[PDB]
Amino acid sequence: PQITLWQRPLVTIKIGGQLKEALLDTGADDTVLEEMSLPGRWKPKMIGGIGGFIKVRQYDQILIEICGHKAIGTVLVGPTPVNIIGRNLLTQIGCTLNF
Amino acid sequence: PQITLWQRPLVTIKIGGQLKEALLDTGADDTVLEEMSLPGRWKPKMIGGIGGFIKVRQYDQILIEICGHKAIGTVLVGPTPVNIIGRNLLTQIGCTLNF
Ligand SMILES: O=C(N[C@H]1c2ccccc2C[C@H]1O)[C@H](OCc1ccc(F)cc1F)[C@H](O)[C@@H](O)[C@@H](OCc1ccc(F)cc1F)C(=O)N[C@H]1c2ccccc2C[C@H]1O
Repeated sequence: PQITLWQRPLVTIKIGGQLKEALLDTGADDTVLEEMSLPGRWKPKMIGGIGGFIKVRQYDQILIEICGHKAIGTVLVGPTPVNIIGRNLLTQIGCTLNF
Repeated sequence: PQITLWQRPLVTIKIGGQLKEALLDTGADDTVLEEMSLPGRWKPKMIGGIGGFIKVRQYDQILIEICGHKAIGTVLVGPTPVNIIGRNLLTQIGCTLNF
């Protein structure tokens, strides 16, 4: 599909059997979701953006479905104000910016 | 042009007769640039990012060229980690997300 930017580009994603709303964020290097339980071991990581850094848990090889498109990649979990789908997964679904 | 996301979507912008590099960020509602001097009066604004909020200066009706496309809109100036072109200006240049 083609998504305009008049409003925030929010989409439904499926992860860990749960349906969640997330933002397609080209300004985010990685994907970070609000606190939730994921399987496997994780590594602590610090990510920074506007306002500073937050500590998140890094999970690798996580399967996520974005608008029906399956993608695998690293998913960070932490106190993010909104679920963010970053470039690491946007590339997997073939998302591009066009103008 | 069509921009993939394997790397950060950085583009050259021209503002105040100077060239700067900025990130095309669909996750940013507004456009915020690193500390610089702009003409006119400014109004205060608080923007919240992944790590919290920062205070910025809001300038209106500012001319800014993005990848050769001329836009005139609101530009925020403050302690942002990188120059960000947000949805307010992305819409002016007709930028869309596609996949
Ligand atoms: O922190 C970032 N990347 C980092 C990141 C993110 C996830 C995982 C990893 C990493 C590392 C970086 O790429 C990005 O910022 C640019 C940025 C880029 C590279 C870098 F180096 C530092 C840096 F700041 C960030 O994901 C933005 O795309 C966006 O996040 C989603 C979001 C939306 C609504 C909201 F209410 C709160 C939110 F957070 C955001 O902060 N939006 C806010 C904004 C920005 C400018 C002007 C106004 C407003 C209001 C609101 O939309």
